[PDB]
Amino acid sequence: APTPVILIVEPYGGSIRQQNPNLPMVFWDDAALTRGDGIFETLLIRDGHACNVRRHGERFKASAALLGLPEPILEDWEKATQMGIESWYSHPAGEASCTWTLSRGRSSTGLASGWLTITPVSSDKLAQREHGVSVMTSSRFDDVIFTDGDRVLEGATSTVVSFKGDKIRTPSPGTTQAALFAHATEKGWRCKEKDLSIDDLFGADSVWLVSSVRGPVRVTRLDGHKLRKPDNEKEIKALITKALG
Amino acid sequence: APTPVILIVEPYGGSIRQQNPNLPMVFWDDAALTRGDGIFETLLIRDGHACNVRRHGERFKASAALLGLPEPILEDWEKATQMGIESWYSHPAGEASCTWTLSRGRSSTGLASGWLTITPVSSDKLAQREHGVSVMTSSRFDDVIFTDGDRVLEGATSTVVSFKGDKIRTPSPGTTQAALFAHATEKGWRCKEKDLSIDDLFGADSVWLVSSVRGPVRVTRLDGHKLRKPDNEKEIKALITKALG
Repeated sequence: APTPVILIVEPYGGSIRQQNPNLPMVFWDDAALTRGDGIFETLLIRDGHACNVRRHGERFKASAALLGLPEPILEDWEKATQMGIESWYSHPAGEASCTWTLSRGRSSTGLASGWLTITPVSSDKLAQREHGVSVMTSSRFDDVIFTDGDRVLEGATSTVVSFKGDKIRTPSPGTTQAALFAHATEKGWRCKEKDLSIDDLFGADSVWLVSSVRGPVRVTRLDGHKLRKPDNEKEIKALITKALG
Repeated sequence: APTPVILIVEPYGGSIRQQNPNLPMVFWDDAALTRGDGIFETLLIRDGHACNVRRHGERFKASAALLGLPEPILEDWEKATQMGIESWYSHPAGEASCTWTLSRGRSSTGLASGWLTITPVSSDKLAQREHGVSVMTSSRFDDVIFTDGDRVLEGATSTVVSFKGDKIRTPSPGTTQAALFAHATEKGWRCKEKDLSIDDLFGADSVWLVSSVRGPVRVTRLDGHKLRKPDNEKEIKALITKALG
């Protein structure tokens, strides 16, 4: 069992400190504990770097602006992430999950609280990369695809992606879609958002759930029935993994 | 500025420990920090006791059952609260606010996290007890009364209570309404839930916002206009304060 790496990221250009995972870290009056404002952003770590860091950085800033939190200084968050990555791989280490957390902070100090955690990618996610997910359709083993009757919305914590020939389609609503469409378009794929239906999913060459850390997982079941197997499955798995890298 | 009193309440009949408010308390992998399940219940402290503790206890258990959290052992929570109260008044002291927090706990241990905090009733709440609240009507200085057109729903963090003669009325949907109706009925008041309208509020003798800690506050403004002043205002303030005591 690998040891998690935890770093405290002080706001307003403050210190970056290592946190012992076996000691407490958050105070009683932190907004994170008192139903106050907090945001998070989760990134994949592979081979000495944080993946798709610029898009994750932009989204973390947008989340902070929405809640009226102090604007995160991305240079500090990215520097702390890299220090955490170097500590993680200096031991002894495979892919990791990095979550950035920012809260409004302690009510007694008025300073935001920020930290990141680096942990191994779960065995559940690695197995699903190789074997797939059983999906459940629901109004607005082991995921949920939200629907509005026949219309497809999104995965529980992921983006639905369908493939048909050289066409890539996603439902009309993220960091996943932007990275996938930018890389897939460069490779000749024809990408577009569409008002997807359940029939479109049953008629597609393949249906996938895609997210930053779990990466691409094939949808083998949607309430039932075997969703076929494409001749280009290996190529698609490599395409999406590279796009999110 | 009084020192907060914090106690850790271990689940499954574990230890009750004092927490230093100036030292960290919560670990990185607690459900309270990782968007996991947590509940809270807030109680008023006055003259050596927790007010309306049985009803707060019942609600805390109902909240835990809803989220599938381990059933709180109320004897342990009430004993820890009393220890906290005794520490609070042994110094060095007026009314206090006590919040019970229960989370699913650390993912690495599988044991729920529980703690309580005792802090002074805020000066904002004490001033509003004496001077009132300016209310805003909104769809589903300084509060919000939710509405559905002309229908009255509830306060932002309180119960709307109207008075007209010997009649007490609340909107049809809590610990506040049950304590108020039980005590007011014993004193001859005629209590009922009703599909209240904005017109009912403008036509009432008085309109109040009532909650466990702030207690009864008069509604002097609802988007505008002076909401009169009853001859029995002193009596009503005493009635509701006693009901919630």
